[PDB]
Formats: sequence, structure tokens, C-alpha cells
Amino acid sequence: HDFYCSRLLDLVFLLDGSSRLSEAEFEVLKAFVVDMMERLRISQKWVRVAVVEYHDGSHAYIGLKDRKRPSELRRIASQVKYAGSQVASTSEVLKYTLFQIFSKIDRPEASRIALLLMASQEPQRMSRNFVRYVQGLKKKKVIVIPVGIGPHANLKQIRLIEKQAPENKAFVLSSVDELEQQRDEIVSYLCDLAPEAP
DNA sequence: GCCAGGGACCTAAGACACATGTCCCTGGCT
Repeated sequence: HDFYCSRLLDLVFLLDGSSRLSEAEFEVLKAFVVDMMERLRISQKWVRVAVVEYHDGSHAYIGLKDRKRPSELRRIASQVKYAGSQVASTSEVLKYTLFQIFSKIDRPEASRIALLLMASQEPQRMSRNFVRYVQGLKKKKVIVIPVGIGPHANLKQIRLIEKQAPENKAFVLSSVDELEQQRDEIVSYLCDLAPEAP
């Protein structure tokens, strides 16, 4: 509907930077992130946002404590560079979320959610400590919401995420074209997990 | 005992691990 989110929430967008998404498909992914951010009350007192493109490493474009205006944050999200890497590592970006983004829980009153937008399957070698990163995030009360996009999304890892906590709800889409159709449902679900201000 | 696959966990409050260690299930190899 005409829904907007004004809760105590740290929302992290993790964008698959592999060639499983074309440059075109990746523009539609960024558009979805921008569309989502337009339904957020972005502020240090309300919804804080982070945006990372992940390949075999993590490229952070927005940090939670970046004191820039929302208009500028939505622009930075719009111009996230297409990588088209051979590998996108869900393990790598969850490790990055655990040890860098949520290194310190210095805003304990807010809910913490990582939207994991995945279109690929990492080499098994890289998945060694996948479950421990997901469990590590659970122990920081970080909700991991996997969004499977294309037919190469790691369904094994989506299921492994779902089982670790009841609030780790999976969204399994056929392509990026279905993202805009579920924006209201996804943003509504994220928001209802976050507490209202006193 | 060795190798290749699939899982469960400790090294958990910042790491550096795409790494060691323990346990369980398959399939090969004197």
C-alpha cells in the first residue's frame, strides 16, 4: 500500500556481484534497493542502511553511521558499479556482515536485518564456515533474509539459513523482474520485525 | 592409514578461518 517504515532498524543490503546477473539484471536489482529505501525513514534515530556488493570480496558503498542525507544515499545505491565477477561468496559477505558491519552492537535497541540477494552458488571450498557465520549473526540477533533471484541461487544455503532461526524467512524468486512485485511484502515483513520508538 | 563427496559442532565479541581439531553418513584405493 502507501506503507513506510519508521522503526528502530539497521537494514543491510547485500547485492550479488557475479555474472549470474547481466549488467541489465543488476540495474533492476539496484532499482529494487532504491525502491525499498524510498519506503524507509532513513536516519540515525530511525532506519539506518548499509549497501555492499559482494564477489569473492565485499565492496561497501554505504555504512550504517554514514551521516549523509537519504537523497544522496539513494543516489549512491543507484550508481553501485556492476562487477560481473566469476564468484560471489555468500560466506565472504556474511563474514563481512558479522565481523565488520556488526563488529560492535553499539545500537542495541534497534533490530538488525541483512537482506541477502543471491543469484549464484559459491565454490564449496569457500562454504567451509558458512553455517558458523549464519549462527554467529544469529548470536548478534542479526536476522538473515535470503532473497533467491535467478535459477543459479544456492537453494541449499537458503534452506541452511531458514533452519537457523524462525525469522530468517526465505524469498525464492524466478528472476529480478519479480522483485518490484514483492517490494511492499518484503519491506512490510522487515519492518514488523523491528520495534517502534518509545 | 590415504583420497574424493555430503553434514553436525568447538576455536564466539572480534576474527583473518577459502584454516586447523573432534564426531557422523556416502563412494574409491595396497
